Amino acid sequence: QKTVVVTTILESPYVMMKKNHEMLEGNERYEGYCVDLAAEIAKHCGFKYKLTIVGDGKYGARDADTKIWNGMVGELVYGKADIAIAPLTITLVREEVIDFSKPFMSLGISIMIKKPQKSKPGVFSFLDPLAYEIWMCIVFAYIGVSVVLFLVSRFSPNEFGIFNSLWFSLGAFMQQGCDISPRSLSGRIVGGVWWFFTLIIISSYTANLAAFLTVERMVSPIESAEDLSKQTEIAYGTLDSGSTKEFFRRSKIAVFDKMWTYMRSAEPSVFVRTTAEGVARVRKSKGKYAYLLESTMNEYIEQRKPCDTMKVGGNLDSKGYGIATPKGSSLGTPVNLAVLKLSEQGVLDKLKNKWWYDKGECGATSALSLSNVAGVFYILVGGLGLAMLVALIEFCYKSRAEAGRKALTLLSSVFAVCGLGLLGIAVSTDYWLYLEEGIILPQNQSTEVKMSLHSGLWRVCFLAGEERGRCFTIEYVMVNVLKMIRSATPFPLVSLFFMFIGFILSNIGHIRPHRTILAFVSGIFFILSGLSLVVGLVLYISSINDEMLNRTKDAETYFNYKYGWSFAFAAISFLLTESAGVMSVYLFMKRYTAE
Amino acid sequence: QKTVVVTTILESPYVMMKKNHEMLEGNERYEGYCVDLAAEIAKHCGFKYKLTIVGDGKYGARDADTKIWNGMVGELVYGKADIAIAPLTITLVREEVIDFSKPFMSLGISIMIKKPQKSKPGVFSFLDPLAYEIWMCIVFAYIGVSVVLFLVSRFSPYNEFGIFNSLWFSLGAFMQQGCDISPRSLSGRIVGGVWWFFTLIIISSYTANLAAFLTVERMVSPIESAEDLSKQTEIAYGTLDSGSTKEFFRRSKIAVFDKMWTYMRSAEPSVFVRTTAEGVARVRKSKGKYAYLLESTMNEYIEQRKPCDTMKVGGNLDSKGYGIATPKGSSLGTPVNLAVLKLSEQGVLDKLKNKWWYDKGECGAEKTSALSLSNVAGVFYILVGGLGLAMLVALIEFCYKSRA
Amino acid sequence: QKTVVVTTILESPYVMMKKNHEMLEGNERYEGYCVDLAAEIAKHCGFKYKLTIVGDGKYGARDADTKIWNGMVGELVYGKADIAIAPLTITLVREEVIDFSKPFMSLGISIMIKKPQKSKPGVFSFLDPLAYEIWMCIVFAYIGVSVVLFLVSRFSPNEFGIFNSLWFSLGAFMQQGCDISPRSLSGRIVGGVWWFFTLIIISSYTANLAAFLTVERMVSPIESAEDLSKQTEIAYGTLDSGSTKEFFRRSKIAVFDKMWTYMRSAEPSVFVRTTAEGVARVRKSKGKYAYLLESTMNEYIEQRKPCDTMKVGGNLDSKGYGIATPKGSSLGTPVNLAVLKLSEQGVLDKLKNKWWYDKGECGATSALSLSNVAGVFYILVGGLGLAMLVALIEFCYKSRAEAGRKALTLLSSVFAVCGLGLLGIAVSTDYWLYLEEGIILPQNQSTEVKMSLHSGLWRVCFLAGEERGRCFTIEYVMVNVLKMIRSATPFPLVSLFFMFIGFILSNIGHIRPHRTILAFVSGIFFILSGLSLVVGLVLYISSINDEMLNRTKDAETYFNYKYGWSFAFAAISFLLTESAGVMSVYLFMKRYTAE
Amino acid sequence: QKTVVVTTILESPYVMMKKNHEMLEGNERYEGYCVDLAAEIAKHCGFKYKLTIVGDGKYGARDADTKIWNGMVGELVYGKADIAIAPLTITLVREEVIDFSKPFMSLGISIMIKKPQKSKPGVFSFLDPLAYEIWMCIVFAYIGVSVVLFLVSRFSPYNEFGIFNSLWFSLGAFMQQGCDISPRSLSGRIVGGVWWFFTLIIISSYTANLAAFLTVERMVSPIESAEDLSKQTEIAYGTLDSGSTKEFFRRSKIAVFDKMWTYMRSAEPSVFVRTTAEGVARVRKSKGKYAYLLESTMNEYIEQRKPCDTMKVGGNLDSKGYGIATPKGSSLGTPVNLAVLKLSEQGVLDKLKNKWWYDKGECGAEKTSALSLSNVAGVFYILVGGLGLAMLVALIEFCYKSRA
Ligand code: NA
Repeated sequence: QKTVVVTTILESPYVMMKKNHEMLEGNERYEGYCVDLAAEIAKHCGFKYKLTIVGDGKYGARDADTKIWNGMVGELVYGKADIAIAPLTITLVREEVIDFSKPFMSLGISIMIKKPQKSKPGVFSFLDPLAYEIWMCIVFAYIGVSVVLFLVSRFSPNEFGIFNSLWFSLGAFMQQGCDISPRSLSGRIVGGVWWFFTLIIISSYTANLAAFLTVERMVSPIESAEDLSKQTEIAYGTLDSGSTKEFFRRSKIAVFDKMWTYMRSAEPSVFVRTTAEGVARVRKSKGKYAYLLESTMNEYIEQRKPCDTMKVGGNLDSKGYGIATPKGSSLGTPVNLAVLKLSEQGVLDKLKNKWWYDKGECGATSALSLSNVAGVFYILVGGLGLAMLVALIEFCYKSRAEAGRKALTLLSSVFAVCGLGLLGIAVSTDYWLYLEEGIILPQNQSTEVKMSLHSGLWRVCFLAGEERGRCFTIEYVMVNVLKMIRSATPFPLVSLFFMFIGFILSNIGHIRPHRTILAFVSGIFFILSGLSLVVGLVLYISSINDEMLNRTKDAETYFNYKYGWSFAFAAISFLLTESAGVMSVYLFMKRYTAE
Repeated sequence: QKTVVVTTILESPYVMMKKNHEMLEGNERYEGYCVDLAAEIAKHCGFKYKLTIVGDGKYGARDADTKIWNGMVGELVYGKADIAIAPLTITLVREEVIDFSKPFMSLGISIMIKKPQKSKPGVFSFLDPLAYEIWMCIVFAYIGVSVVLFLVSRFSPYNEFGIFNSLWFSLGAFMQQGCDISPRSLSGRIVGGVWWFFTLIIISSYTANLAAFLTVERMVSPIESAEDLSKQTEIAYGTLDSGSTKEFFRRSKIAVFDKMWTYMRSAEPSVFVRTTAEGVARVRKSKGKYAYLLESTMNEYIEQRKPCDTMKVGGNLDSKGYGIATPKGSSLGTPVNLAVLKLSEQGVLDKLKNKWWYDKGECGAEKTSALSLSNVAGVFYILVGGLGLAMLVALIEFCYKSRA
Repeated sequence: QKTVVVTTILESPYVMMKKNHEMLEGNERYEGYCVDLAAEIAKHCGFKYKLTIVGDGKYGARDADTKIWNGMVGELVYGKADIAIAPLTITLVREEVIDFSKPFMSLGISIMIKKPQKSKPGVFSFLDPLAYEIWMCIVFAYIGVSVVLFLVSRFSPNEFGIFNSLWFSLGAFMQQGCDISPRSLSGRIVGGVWWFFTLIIISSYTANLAAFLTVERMVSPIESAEDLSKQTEIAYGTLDSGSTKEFFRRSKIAVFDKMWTYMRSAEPSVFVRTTAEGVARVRKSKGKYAYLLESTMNEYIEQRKPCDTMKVGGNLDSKGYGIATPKGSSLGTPVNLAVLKLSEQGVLDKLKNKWWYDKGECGATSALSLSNVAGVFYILVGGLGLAMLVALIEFCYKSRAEAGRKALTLLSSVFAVCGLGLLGIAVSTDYWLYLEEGIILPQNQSTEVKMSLHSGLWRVCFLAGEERGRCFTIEYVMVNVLKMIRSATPFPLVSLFFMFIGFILSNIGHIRPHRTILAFVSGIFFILSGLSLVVGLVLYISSINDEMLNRTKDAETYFNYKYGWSFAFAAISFLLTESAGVMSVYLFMKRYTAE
Repeated sequence: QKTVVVTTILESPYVMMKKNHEMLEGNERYEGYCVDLAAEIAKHCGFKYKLTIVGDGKYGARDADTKIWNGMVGELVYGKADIAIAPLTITLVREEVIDFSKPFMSLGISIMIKKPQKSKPGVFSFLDPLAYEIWMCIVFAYIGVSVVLFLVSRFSPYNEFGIFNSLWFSLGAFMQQGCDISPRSLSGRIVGGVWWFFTLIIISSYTANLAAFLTVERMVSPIESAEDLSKQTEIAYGTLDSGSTKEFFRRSKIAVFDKMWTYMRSAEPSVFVRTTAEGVARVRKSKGKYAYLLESTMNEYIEQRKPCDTMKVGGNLDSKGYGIATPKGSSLGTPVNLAVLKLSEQGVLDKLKNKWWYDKGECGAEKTSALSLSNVAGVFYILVGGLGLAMLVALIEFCYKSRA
């Protein structure tokens, strides 16, 4: 008997060169699925085979100008090339001229998506419902409400120093019952409206955290092309010379009618060439792209070097492979028995598990975890760590009691003139709110910057985007506007009015310390500046967030906004006045009650 | 054969010039609805056509100085055209000189407004989950337990629950976590408890409704008809300044559109638009305070454009139709007339509208926005307005304390 | 000139008889849209008309066996019957043989659904998240935890009588801070685990109420047939001889492909005949049915006697009406001008508003309302009303102090022997849980009853469904089972063990009142029976709700379950023992401390 | 012409007898997939067919005593049939005597389990929103603040915060609303506060997650492959007792299905089903503890039946195919073979499967269930188990109190 000439193709893992090639000869240079399958069929049939490799590169098709065939179907029709144990898809136009055996493998068009890519929660992730503008104004709040209870209970009739009134503050905001209670009509109103502050913020934090966790459950990963059909944020993709595209056009099923419709009319080109590109467009387009393989390919890609892509769903259609006997040869019935005999003993299921899975280098809670609430354990430990430090402080302060007024004047004076400074500096030095925007250039994740600002209150000015050194002023301007100075002008200007009263009557109490009521009314007008700082900065940011929601989203266009060093200086100026507003009023108590 | 001269005019999506309009032939450079329609009419009737975009540039109207038709009607009557497969609107003065054909598309005057996007919060927008009748029935019951806890604790010991205290312990209860002036009576056992159960169910109804308020974002349009747009005065009207739309409101006598005309009669921020595409941007810029009135073919197309910014609301105010015209006496007049119906019966005219308006278009067919300081804004105002009101009454207190 | 013969049809509101007919003559017997339109056209054209009414009944069609026409199109072809001002739809098969004018009215296939039918919230609607099994076991809880604090603080070392411990109970469950606190290691554990009870129930009530209000917003009313296409709980309906059905078959639009698919293969028959039936199938099939009219009909039905149906969506297709001139008559061009002249002046828009709307007898908050939370105002008022009643009680009890032990023995003894009774009665008398089930017969809202039970614990027995008088027993049974006695047997049996100790040592304290510690340990074993009653009834219902969730829904099949008089007797037996468990222990305190 | 005798067998949805099976003709009384398939094969090839439901009633197999084919293969070979448009499965022993045709439907052995319906709660099911690592890190930090509040308040006054109290005030804090043994030190200002902020964020994470736990009901299947069904022992295997499915697991040598065969070898509650429709009810009755193994055509059909109670999970274990058979040498063998492919290329075979399995079927393609006492069940058990533990230690307390 002669040597039957097998004609496979260099496609992995079907036929690929052995690593020790250019050192071997003939049919013991190849390895793969079809090399093991050729060895199986030959034992059953009676062969003594000898593999070659397909001439041009191709599987088989009919050139519509000359009606010649090309490739494996080309070689076996035209006199050359016997039995064709190879990934040759059973179509109608091939089996008119050649004989296919029964399918040794059942493929189909399937969906490739990148691996669901877990998105590990941050340390301070619990403070995601309330934004960081809200968390910093709460710190301004329970400091400030403590100072008012420092005032209004030792103002006149008693147990509400800043030591005790921050305890009211840290007490009531964290919803636990405060031990003591005020006893004056004005003392209750502070405890009255602060207990309304906590009941809204906690009911806004819980309700928005239930808005995060519900929508996160409400989304769903792709598990079918029916699921892909509704979706428009994950774009499809097909090879554009071949049977994957050919399926969607002439299909009449209503889902594939909608799927081709999107692919036909979209931008940019989703009709990829050269499948290695299509695999790449899945990987560097995270959760935005979905390429459509043939099922025996994307099960191979999945069990291969880094396991980045994954098959989801079921076979959209059904097809097969087949050994391709020439047209009427005597190797057409014994091969057709030697496929069905291997597909029952389990050899065709063993050789798939071998090359796809076993020679593949890869692998095979509806509840909050510790990583979600992680910062509150670190605030707890970071809190208790601060507590043991202050346990040293009271032990040393009592030890000095075992074994000054001028310092109290020293604290109040210096904290005042820095509070006079850092507000007046900040309103003068134009380094408040930093607006930033631009549009996107795709495929590069661009850096469009063109526009910016560095605007304060009065001297609003611009830096890039024609670069405009002579920018604008409060004198009438001519499209963006700036509602910062438009509404929140008097709220720092009345703050300066209370604060100018503050340092002068402090100095009146300084130059002649026997004056008592002067330092008293000095302190009263310190906190009324600091309360104007609160309604200043709140109405400040609220005017910005109203300008934020006026965006009319514009998905491509991006934005950015950051606070400047002057916004920090007025935030620091809140601390300097208020913590002097306690020391000025406490200085009255040490002075006048001694008198 | 005869090479029928088909006239059209350049408006989207009826005839749009393809990007190869400098490197292709006449019948292959134009795309659109009328391009797909002229292929279907020629397929059923049977002729050869070459698209002949109008020389003047208008649809058609009489000039009552020289009595000469202009535009596409002008090419039909005088001789330079043979069919007019285009968006000619069937009117009386056009009907006297040419022959239309049994409308292939039914349009009407409609309402164009800006998209209902997410809006600005108020300074009392945290009172949105619980309605206004519940907030007042709490306060009227806050005074209710206040007068009970006084009349209980004054009549029973025969007095740590006067006007001063009984108003307070109810406030200390509903604004949560309690207060240390606990009642002491078996009535006060109840007076404590049954107000305290009223604390639980309101706050659990405030939290749960606000969670549903933030999960399913379900926005609505301000106006949804000409009726609701008639009674309002906030959102401004708008119409073209010389056309069939402005003429429609003038002579109408059903007294609803006459009300809409009496607004636009005075109307002095100049609501009338010149050159419609200006009025498209006028809706986009004027913050949903402006409502332009278009034909319902342009409203369904501009809605399907980038930037997605406008939406049609309501039913068609009137009904007018398009029509494949033919000259006053021709051989095409009857076979086209049965061809326009036969496309409509099979669903071709319903598919070609679906393709160009809805399929070949933008805007397609949950982002978990965190809360802003503008959402909870007035709570800071009530807080500082509480703290400021404390220092006033303390200054009142210090007055009569030192005086007495 | 002659008298042109108009041929309309008795269809409302187009042509219908005037109320004063059989008293008038000719063309002044009719009224409607087409009677006003005939008067309009005649003025423009030049007529002197005379209405008749269509011969057989019909509009016009071609009988496919004999090719004769029938009706209005029948009469105007065959020599009779001039101008045809009537609801004659412009189709292709009519205009081949007759001339239609331009459409005077633009109809379309539209959706009819019943009015959204507001579903007014109940008085006690706030207690819908937690079911009434949970609310009654809470009442068992804060009664019981009060009795344990009645015990464990006057057990040994002080301020926790039932007067004060219900105050702990009513205090802590309603989340407000309790004034006093226990001081003993066992006293804190009661306050410890009860403060864990409230934190789960409140967090289960708030979280489930947010499950109701979100899904209620998440549903959406029908506003398009695209919205109808996804839905499967509202079934469609079409007339079955006519153009409404004819549209869905030969349509190729993907939505109408899916809409016909459902209608073609469903059960029962949704292809209604005789439109008045189809309107009726909308009305007595509340939010389950949707019939598909032609747009000029369901805008008439909507503005008509009781306004029960409503048009939603837009026109699925587009069509028209038309005056139908014969084939080549001289009344074909002046009518074609007299329609377009009326459709510009607004007369065809005036006559629609007249007959549809003006001669129609009909009309033209994303927030909780008071009706939702209504019972808590009634609990508040009903609470304060009870308070003023007890204000009389303390005033009279102090007035008797101004101006008995045997009663305390009398309270404890009688409440014990009724507690011995009503538990022993209930476990004996088989009238516990009432199961009920059956399947549904549609179109009648059936009363299937066949099966039931009246089962207690031991004597489980059956009443209907072969009626089975000899039912079953605890001796082995042979499909439903009964896990009541399977798990919750010892929890009342250990309760009898504590309770048998209870009344005997009570009677030992009765026959010789100088015995002190006997009545003490009498009381200890009263509440341990009542605590076994708690874990009895909880594990009871929890075993039922596990059997409830084993249902595997079966949408047609219904179910019902009610508690019996024996379940109430053991619930009453909880009160009788516990409220004697306070009076027995308080009797020790009055006795031994006096000694 | 020739009146081709087409054989089939009565199984759904291949050939089902229509309700007019006593008042119609042969070719109009049967409906199904093979009925629609035999119309398509006759349309492309060209002949006349009359359906000839098999006399014996089986598919086909050798009887190795008399060597006579039975069933549909028996009618083909011996002469009583001409084509076999039916669900014959292509096997080797059938291939030697007749000629199949290039499968029109690709099936495989699959896994049949009960639907994952809503399940029973546990007696500790209220610990489901917060995971098990969070509940333990609370208790380990509950002891953490306990040892801090002692070491602060013992070292500072140089003692109302011993073992007795410092364990208590942390419990009084996290189990909400506070306790009246308030700390007194600037450390105790912190020790109060930073534990109190830990109260807020956990309970707001418990409430918000439980609200998401009840809103979106998202159930999962226990097993979702043969791999996950291999490693378990809880859910029982199941296969037919004499067929190609049982024979498949026996001779398989890939060692995963060999593990599945070693279970069914011992298997003594008799897992093997006689007459498959019994095993359909065995999955329905045995509470999702039984998993039957079917061909993937029956699993996709019985899933689309009333009562909707079973679902297929996982991929096909093997791959076998159907086939329109033809006798050993015929004139129909080649034109049918190209007709089966030509239907598949056009999408006819994909549509006819879609029609009979998925369209002409039940089970279609949020009910707001209130909580039950079984949901919050163990909280009553911790409560009474707390109250019972109180009376024990009190009895311990009374012992050494009167003794000392
Ligand atoms: Na809460």
